Amino acid sequence: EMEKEFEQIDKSGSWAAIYQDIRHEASDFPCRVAKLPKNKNRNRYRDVSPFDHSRIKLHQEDNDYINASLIKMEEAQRSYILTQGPLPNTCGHFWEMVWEQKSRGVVMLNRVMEKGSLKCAQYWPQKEEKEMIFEDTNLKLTLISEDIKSYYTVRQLELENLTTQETREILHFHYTTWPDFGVPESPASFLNFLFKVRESGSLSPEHGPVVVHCSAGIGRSGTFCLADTCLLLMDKRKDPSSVDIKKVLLEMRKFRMGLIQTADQLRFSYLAVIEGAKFIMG
Ligand SMILES: CC(=O)N[C@@H](Cc1ccc(N(C(=O)C(=O)O)c2ccccc2C(=O)O)c2ccccc12)C(=O)NCCCCCOc1cc2ccccc2cc1C(=O)O
Repeated sequence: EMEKEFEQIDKSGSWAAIYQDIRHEASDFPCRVAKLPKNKNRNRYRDVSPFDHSRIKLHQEDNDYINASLIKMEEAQRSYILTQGPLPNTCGHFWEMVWEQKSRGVVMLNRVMEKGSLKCAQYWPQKEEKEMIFEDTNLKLTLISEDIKSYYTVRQLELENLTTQETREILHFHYTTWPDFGVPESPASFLNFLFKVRESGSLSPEHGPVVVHCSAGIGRSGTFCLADTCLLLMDKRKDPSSVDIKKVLLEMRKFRMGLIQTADQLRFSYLAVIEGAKFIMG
């Protein structure tokens, strides 16, 4: 089971210990392309890189690098592209990735500014009349509309390939209330956020994988993906309680390092899943 496991671990202050076990067991692969000197300014944090085997390649011939990994979950049949919050000089690359990968949705779990510093570039337009043009990748982005709510905001965007003049709609799911420190007391609003993302069909097979990111695209992003996959797995198995979340996290870490950066996020993950399963069946 996982239900009682949460009990044991929790009422034992075992979280910190487990997390470390995960860190210790996590896969270790080569990020050669990421550490090349010419890509130094394409990475936000020197200690957060994409494994070469699962990195996303840009379809340009100049430099196909971008700090982004493709988490491909075989059993749950779900794919996600986890990436770092774009840099002032990687916004064009970011949107080129969304286009080429035919993604339908972008999931953002942080604010442009947190703790007095920038955690992600303002990669999308804030006003309908002020559109953005990424000259280096020949892309145009326009804010069609947005729906601001209590703990999150959904925006409808129109991304256009200036080269072919082809337009495509993209949904921006911005969770705007993640706390300054630690994690949310309740996974409620986070769960509702995920469901809203599911409802849009952005996580579905007829589209390219969703693009998820916070600042490094491993911590909060990890909780998002992890919860989604674990929930989905519970929908597919005869015995839903057999879903071992550690096992799943470790499987995802084969595609990107660091997913879930603190014991808190690990606990929070357990919570959202557990509670999420309840809500679905009522
Ligand atoms: C130079 C510098 O400042 N680096 C920062 C970069 C950074 C990462 C995560 C954040 N975050 C996120 O959610 C996010 O944006 O993702 C948070 C982290 C902690 C708490 C809260 C948050 C939050 O935003 O809510 C950040 C938030 C703000 C600023 C910087 C954030 C950092 O902390 N590095 C530590 C190591 C992690 C990177 C690989 O780990 C590994 C690599 C391995 C490789 C191989 C094998 C085992 C390995 C094991 C590990 C491991 O330790 O698990």
